[PDB]
Amino acid sequence: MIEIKDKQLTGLRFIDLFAGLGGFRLALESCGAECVYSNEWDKYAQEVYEMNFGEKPEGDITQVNEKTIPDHDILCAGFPCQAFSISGKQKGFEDSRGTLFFDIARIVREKKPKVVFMENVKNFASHDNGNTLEVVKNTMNELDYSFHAKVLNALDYGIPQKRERIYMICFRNDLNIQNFQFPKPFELNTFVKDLLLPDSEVEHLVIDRKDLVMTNQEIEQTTPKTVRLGIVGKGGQGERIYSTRGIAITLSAYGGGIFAKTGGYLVNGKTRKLHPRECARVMGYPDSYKVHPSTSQAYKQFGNSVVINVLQYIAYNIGSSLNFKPY
DNA sequence: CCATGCGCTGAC
DNA sequence: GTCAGCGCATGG
Ligand SMILES: Nc1ncnc2c1ncn2[C@@H]1O[C@H](CSCC[C@H](N)C(=O)O)[C@@H](O)[C@H]1O
Repeated sequence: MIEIKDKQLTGLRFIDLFAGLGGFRLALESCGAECVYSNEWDKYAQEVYEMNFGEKPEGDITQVNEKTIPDHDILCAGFPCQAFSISGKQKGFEDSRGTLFFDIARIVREKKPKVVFMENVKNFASHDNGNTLEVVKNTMNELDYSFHAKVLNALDYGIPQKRERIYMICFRNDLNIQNFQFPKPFELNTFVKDLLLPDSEVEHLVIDRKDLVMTNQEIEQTTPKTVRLGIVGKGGQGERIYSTRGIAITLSAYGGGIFAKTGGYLVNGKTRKLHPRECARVMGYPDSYKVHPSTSQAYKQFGNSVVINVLQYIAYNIGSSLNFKPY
């Protein structure tokens, strides 16, 4: 993450829904805001959140009375993507997991915060020929909010990971905000090779497979693109090997293969997967965030999370526009 | 719970 | 053609 000097959101309040690791919370506090409610139902994620933050989130959002929820200015939410991802079966609103959106709509109708901040995957902008996206725009409008949505790639905001996601910012109409803008892109100056741990700490992750088929040569100079070097097996998800002189592929939560969830990389002569701490870094997490003791649960957790740095750039802009009140 | 082999979709 | 994906489905 990046350090913010102008704490533009001092004094405002927010809630962390579908918390996971608390990425939306690290980002929003670096700007001065206060968290007054969190919700997340997974046992293991509740263990890490409490360990880093010291409070335990409520559970199941579907059986919580929206009238118990504390007053708040900003509502934050990265909802489940499985029923929208380009990796699954694409069932959408018909899926038991693809309806969580209407629970946010319930909370919003009763509490009416100043701002609504949501995140989801790339395919969500196109799914169902764009109808799925239009159901969200039209609902937020009916509730009396404006609607801003864009796809941003992390490699354009300083982190070397090819992660494309859709971000949705919404403002209540009596505030008359007319100058919100998405942050502007810049050049990448950090590559995968600059974030790895010493060879003595990742030796147990080294993999010597005999069906290794190198299909490209190691590159000489750094490039802000994923450069594939080889394959194992048939070369499906989890069997592709990449160069450390470029950028990392998207981490996932339920992925498989011999190099499950992180991808394989050619490091100092041998192919291996990424360590949890290295996963933290490619997502923008500080070295002081304490990871879960179960390696398995940690990989899953970083797979479902958001890149802190990108959230930090967006939150400053939300603040700049809210603080512009001339005579 | 944990690991690993898929086999299809989308955006060029 | 070419390549990448906050995943699915079965085994102990
Ligand atoms: N019904 C529900 N009630 C509470 N939490 C739920 C839920 N349904 C799904 N979740 C949680 O929804 C989360 C979505 S991904 C959240 C990641 C978060 N943005 C980050 O910074 O970590 C998952 O962790 C899942 O465990």
